[PDB]
Amino acid sequence: PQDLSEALKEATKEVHTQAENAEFMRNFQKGQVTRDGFKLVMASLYHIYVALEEEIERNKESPVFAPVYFPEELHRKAALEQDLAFWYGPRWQEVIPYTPAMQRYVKRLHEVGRTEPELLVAHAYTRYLGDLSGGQVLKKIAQKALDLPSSGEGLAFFTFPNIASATKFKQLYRSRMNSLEMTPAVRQRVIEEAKTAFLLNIQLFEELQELLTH
Amino acid sequence: PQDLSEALKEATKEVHTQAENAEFMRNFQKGQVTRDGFKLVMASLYHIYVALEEEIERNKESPVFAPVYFPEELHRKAALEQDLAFWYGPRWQEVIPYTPAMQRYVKRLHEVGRTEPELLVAHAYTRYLGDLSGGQVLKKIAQKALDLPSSGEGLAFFTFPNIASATKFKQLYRSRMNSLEMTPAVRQRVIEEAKTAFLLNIQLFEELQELLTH
Repeated sequence: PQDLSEALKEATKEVHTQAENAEFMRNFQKGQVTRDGFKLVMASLYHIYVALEEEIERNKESPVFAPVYFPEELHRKAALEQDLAFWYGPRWQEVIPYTPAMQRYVKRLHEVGRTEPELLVAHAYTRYLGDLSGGQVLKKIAQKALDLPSSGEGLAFFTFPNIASATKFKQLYRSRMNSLEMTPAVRQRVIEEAKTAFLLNIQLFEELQELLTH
Repeated sequence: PQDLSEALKEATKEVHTQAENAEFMRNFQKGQVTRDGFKLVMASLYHIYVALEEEIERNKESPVFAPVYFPEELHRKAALEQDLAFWYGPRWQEVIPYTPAMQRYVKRLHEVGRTEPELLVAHAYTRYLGDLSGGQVLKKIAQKALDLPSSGEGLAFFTFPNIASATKFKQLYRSRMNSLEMTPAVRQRVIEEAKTAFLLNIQLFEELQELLTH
């Protein structure tokens, strides 16, 4: 594939299925998800998005990332803050877990953002477009499996308010990715970094599943 | 009193009382409010907070507002975009109402922000401490009256996730308010703007009631 976006999709097809096959995620897909498991997933997201959005802000002007910079349409940090206040209560910042698997993911994000900005696009792609695509499917499953009350909160993360059409924004982002100018070498390190992104998610799923079976 | 915070709370005591008596807000207390009436309120808040917050960003560096600049703890724009996406849909931005009462409020905010930003503190105080202070009781009422689906969204506005204790934060804020430096003239106008702020709210409630009952 010549386009970076098409190259990413095909290069990450295997790990994507692997992330899909992970037990925690399999259980999820099969509506097998508990409150404790969901809390852990949300806590993970908060830490990952804080780190990712912190690095995007650091590189938003760089020509290696600027093209795919969409802060208003994609930022998730605030949505997660709102959500964790529901799941863990008002003192959530004090009690939310921060596991080694979460830290490994966060650590890589800062490294890329601070020493290999050119690769940041790989993580923003994996996270944003992934959470965007399978957003609804996972939300519907969760709300019907978590039997939530009606307090009007806890799932803001699954709704991107500043995006009218997912499909159409999905195409714009793909276009912007393809506009990125880079050496075939960098173009290859980015593809690699995308696979590393899934691997970091896969090991997170493995860890959370382990923490929940005691 | 000698303290700005004590002056504002005492100077706006009557306009506050009248604000709690405006028919619309009055019925909201009796747990009486429809989805349409609530949607109008949320729409109004989105507009007011967009204006207030963009003006707060303009003058955040100035000595007239910096002391009370608490972006993470208080921003509401994002929480309202999330809720409006739920109440109005993906195209909420293209269809929420923008009425005369909403506009007069927005107008004054930009006016103060552009010509007398030394008064913004009066608007930040009125809105933030006011919404934070009542946010919890209004939320339980909203829940009881609106019968929301169990989809975890639509009331994010009523929760300030980055504030563990409303009590402890209000203390620091009042403290930051009293550290504010200003001439007697300016201090008098700030006290006045706080009243103006309340009336802009009263004016909005009366307008909203007239749209719901004709």
